[PDB]
Amino acid sequence: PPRYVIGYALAPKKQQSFIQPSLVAQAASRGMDLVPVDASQPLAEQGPFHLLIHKLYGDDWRAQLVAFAARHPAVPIVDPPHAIDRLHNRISMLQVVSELDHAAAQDSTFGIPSQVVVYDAAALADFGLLAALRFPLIAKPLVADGTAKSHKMSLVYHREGLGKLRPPLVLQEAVNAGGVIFKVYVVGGHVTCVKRRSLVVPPAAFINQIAGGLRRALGLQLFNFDMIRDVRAGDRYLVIDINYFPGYAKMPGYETVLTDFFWEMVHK
Amino acid sequence: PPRYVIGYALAPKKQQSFIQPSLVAQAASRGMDLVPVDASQPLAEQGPFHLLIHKLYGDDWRAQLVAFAARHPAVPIVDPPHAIDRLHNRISMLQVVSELDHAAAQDSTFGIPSQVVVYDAAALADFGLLAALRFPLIAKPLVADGTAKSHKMSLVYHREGLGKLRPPLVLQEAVNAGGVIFKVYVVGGHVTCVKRRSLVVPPAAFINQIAGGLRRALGLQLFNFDMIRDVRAGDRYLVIDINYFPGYAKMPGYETVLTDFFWEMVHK
Ligand SMILES: [Cl-]
Ligand SMILES: [Cl-]
Repeated sequence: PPRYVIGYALAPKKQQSFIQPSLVAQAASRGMDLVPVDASQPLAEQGPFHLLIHKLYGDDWRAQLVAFAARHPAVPIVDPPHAIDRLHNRISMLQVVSELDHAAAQDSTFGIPSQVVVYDAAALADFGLLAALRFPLIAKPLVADGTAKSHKMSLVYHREGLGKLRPPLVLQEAVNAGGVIFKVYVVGGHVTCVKRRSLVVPPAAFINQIAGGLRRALGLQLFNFDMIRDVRAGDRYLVIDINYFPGYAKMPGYETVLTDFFWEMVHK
Repeated sequence: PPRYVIGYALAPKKQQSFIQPSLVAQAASRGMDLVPVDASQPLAEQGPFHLLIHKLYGDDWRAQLVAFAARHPAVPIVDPPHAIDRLHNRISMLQVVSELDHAAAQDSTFGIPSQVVVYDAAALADFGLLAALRFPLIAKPLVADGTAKSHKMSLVYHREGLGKLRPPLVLQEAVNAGGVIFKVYVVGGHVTCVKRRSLVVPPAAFINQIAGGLRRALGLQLFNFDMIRDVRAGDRYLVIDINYFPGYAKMPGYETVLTDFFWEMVHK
């Protein structure tokens, strides 16, 4: 029976969290060898791979990945750098949601929250529209990715606290949220979901339809989304983040899901 | 003396406007052969090129361009598809402006207008913040590029007229504009500038500093930007669009500028 190299290109802190003995063992036992990509050596120079997974950001890496991709058409990349680029900018991140409008009328509806972009300290002070905003506000830096430390979301109650943030940033209103957040982890066509008190769980078929959509639209095997209930109508949900290749190490039995996923991908 | 192939991949309507006998002649006379890229044949199969210029959008084209790029490192692409991707989304388009914050304190300042993204008809109706907006509003579809017909900006006076637009769209306030727009055309390190009454010209050194910045930030040889005067302070300017590979055919003596630019690029 043949054997399958899974190359992996991840920042140290991600490797420490993601690549765990339990993942490495389970994969090995099923015939798949997780193998670190040398960061000090062209990806093209490096050994044959049956699958490449990565979560690195650079014009350098983009370049090597495209050389590889154009040299090795048959080898899956998880995920293709094009598709990852769309979620880097917080306001261009929800662009792709709107895309599967033709989802389900059922007894649940899903939408994207309207957002406000402030590029300079000047506008933070002078922009009239900021004064007609309801607090608290969810504030995210406009171009995240998950590199630079402060590229996670935060909560602004005082309008003072808003003028202490560093632009460029995106804002959305948190007032119809009920104060709850549901983090949904997606691996290919699998869905796993976790509750988290911010600052009455959605139907499983709805969460599955949306993940189904996001996956189609995003062209991404590895993401999560945050949604909230619109507490006005009782039965409506909003997609508020989409973070690529999230911390699966945090959901339990991820080893099994991800090995099951690696397996699917190397018989593709 | 050797001779220089300039491959060109453009939609018909763009070819008709851009590739004119006067451009083709002038280039030929200086030793450069503008050559159409066959849309029915891999770019890799097609003939040797010393420069590639294009303005096509597709996962197909992206693919061929990267094969080529990885096979032919030395050959300039104008422009690299990475850099073009950043201006496709109207709200991710101004992201890159903020980038050269360290420009000039001189006697002129430049900023980006704050923007509001509305993804669904639902929010167009219900979003509180829309009611605290001053009219008229400049309205652009969120993901343009310059393909689908209705991917140019428009003006909303009535709040009725706003609920007749098709989301997703971006909004900015037009009230501090004075009602004027200056279109600035950039070719590498050259700048050319044209006035246009929407609905007291800026210093040439300022316009040059900004173009300088945008070019650095964007990594693009071929763009224009729209700016306006902030009529509150008398001396301040805002960058409101950035459109890639614009209609140079509209500025006079473009043939000469673009042939001068092709020449620079094929001795790079
Ligand atoms: Cl992880
Ligand atoms: Cl043109």
